[PDB]
Amino acid sequence: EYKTKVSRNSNMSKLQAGYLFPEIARRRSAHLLKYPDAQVISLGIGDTTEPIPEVITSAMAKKAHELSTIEGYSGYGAEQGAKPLRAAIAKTFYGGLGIGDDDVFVSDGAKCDISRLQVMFGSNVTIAVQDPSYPAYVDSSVIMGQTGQFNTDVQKYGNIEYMRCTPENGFFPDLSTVGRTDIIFFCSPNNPTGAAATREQLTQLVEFAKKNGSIIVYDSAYAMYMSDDNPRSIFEIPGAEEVAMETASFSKYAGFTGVRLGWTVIPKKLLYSDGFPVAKDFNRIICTCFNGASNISQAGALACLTPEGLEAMHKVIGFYKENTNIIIDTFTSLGYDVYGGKNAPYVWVHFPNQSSWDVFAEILEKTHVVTTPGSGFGPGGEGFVRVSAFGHRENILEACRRFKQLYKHHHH
Amino acid sequence: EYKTKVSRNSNMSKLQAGYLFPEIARRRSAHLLKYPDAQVISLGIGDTTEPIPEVITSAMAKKAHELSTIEGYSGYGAEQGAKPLRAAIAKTFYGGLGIGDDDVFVSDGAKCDISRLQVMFGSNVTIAVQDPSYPAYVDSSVIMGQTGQFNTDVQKYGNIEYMRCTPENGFFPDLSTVGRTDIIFFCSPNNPTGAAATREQLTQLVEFAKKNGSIIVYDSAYAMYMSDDNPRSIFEIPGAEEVAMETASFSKYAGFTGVRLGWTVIPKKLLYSDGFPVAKDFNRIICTCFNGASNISQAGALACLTPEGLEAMHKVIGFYKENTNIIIDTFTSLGYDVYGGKNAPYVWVHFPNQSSWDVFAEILEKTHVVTTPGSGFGPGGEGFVRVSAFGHRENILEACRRFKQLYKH
Repeated sequence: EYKTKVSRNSNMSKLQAGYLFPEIARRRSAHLLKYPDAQVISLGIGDTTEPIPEVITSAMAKKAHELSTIEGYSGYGAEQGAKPLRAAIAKTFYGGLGIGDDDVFVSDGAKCDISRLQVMFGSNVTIAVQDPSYPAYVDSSVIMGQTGQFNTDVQKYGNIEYMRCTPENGFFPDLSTVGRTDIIFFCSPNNPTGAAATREQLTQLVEFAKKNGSIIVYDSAYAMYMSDDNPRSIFEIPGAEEVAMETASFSKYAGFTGVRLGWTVIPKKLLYSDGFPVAKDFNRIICTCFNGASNISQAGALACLTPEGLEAMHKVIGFYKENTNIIIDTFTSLGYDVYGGKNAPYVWVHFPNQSSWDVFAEILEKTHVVTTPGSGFGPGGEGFVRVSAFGHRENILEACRRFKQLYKHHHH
Repeated sequence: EYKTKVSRNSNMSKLQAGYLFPEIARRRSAHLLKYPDAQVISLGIGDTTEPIPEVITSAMAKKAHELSTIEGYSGYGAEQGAKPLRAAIAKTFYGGLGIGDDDVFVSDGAKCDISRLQVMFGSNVTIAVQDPSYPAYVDSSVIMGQTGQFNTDVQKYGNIEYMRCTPENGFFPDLSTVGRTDIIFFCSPNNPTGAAATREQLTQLVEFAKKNGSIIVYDSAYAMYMSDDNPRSIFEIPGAEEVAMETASFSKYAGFTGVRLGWTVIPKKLLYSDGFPVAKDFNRIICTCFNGASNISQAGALACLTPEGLEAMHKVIGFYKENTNIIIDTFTSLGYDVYGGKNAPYVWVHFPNQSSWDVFAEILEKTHVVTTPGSGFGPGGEGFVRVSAFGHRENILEACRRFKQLYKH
């Protein structure tokens, strides 16, 4: 067969076999061949299941129709995002935090902006991540050339600082043990652990980054599930404006898909070592990778940031939080150590003395419930399984009675 | 003031000041400060002006409504695009060309598709581009670290193969003069010249890529404007399946902004030097950045690929082609060499012995019309201006009468 003489990107080659998302899809389909009649319940991926509130879809449909009229029509979009959306985001979520409308960069998605940020930072930065955390940070880092090879003895890529977050340290790293890196990806409430950093912890984090001359990329995607009295934004910490940016996903904030839209806030005081403002480079990257967020999505996002939209968001969030309580009580009554769930829509269940892939396989085999193995979120996730609260109420209740059948004889 | 210790990405430092889009933006804003009441007509950046046809927006609104119902509610897209959309694209645009549904990767957009491909290829490939061409190819290469610094004597980044396309060669390069690269970005119809490569020309391009062991990235964004009888897809050339992929933006194909949707076709027989299939790395990539193109955009796109949707598209395209002819006739009647306009919704006008930024500036100052300076499309663009045909008919007519009045005597 013919082959080009183009070398495969050696950073693609670095990636380990059996990435979380394609692996779960494999096992789930293998499972359905095995049990063609199984009623499978998915509590894997943070994948939301309830209809978009009508207030938002009406706004989107209205914008849709308007795009077929003259005066109601508009061509492309402002590349940083429509000014009214950037304004509404700055005021609704960052009012009093010293954030201007022009510090907010709107994108078509949040996972999209991890990527754009990684292209911007480039191949020669080093990164720290929570261990465990969402696998996209690590993966984007490998792909950009920021890492060494995977080491299968420690299950880590070389040159990434994995900051261990455990029950014994209250799921916040011991910073006195963390090596300096250029970038610190920090997600609060964290996926998968559900842990939300306290004000005192985020103060330590900002002080650490200041001393090390690092940039924190703070992912507040799940901040709307906060129940404990903890900061929702890194910019609530004085000094964060010299060392941090913040990224969030509308879909995760609103508790529903359909508004395909994220943002990144980069403050004026965040500077590279030569004094150049980081925001100017991000803006420059948006002028090559982008044209604008979709105007129908923008119309929905704008509808969200109103009394009626905030009320619909709160209600949806409240529904998933009651789903989480059902799951917590199920595992707690079964005798397990259950973490998270308070400030996020998933629970992080400790299964000590089994590999998380084995637990995942056993739960799927025996109950037809899909969960997510902890080791999918890095080596610090080994020992745990994440269970998502995203599903119809009936499905959550049915999954929990199946857990109860499965695990009844495990504990006393 | 405090600064972090993080070194700026030297690939960002490489980029020249005054990138096309930011620059026009600065100049347009400054013009409105100077003249708040100016009736500005924009014939700059390819951005469409007419209402999206009702057949498409109705489908989008219907999908929006359904997402509020239990029975209609879906959310996360298939990461490579929903199968029904992939199948409709493959059949509608690639039927008979040996392209399967699984060869089509649907994304939210085409400008970022260039970006995603370039992350996939990585920092160690070399590229060739048409000169002039749409500046995102070069820009994406610089950003990914594929290049040297910008050289001001030649107005080029180091290590990019700029393939000279001129009136004198019909805007197709002399491939015997083109150095070998890993990647060849090739746009037909070309933005900004409007030139559509012939079957014989694309045959030469495939043979060249085959002997060089290169990958062609063929950008067919404007192929629905083709009037001459030229291939619309690189895959019409036998053997392209071994050396080429194709990329396109739904907005450019359909002739209307609103369906924020693109695709890339990567055939099974396109392999890296170690035998690994390029499509597999693309797939792995879109499963780290992306999640899917919106359910609503996919519904609009699905609606375009029907008899009624194709009819609406054809109508909108025909409108813009008439806009183009008005512009061509205007500049021709004024005695300028005018290129393009036949196979694409813009015209490429030669302004000899003058800088394209100065011509742009003069036209904007005197007529309040925004054009695009040719030098924004690389050094081969110097001495030309592109004028877009996207606008209401009355705006095109008004712009042309300003041009005629300015340039008559």
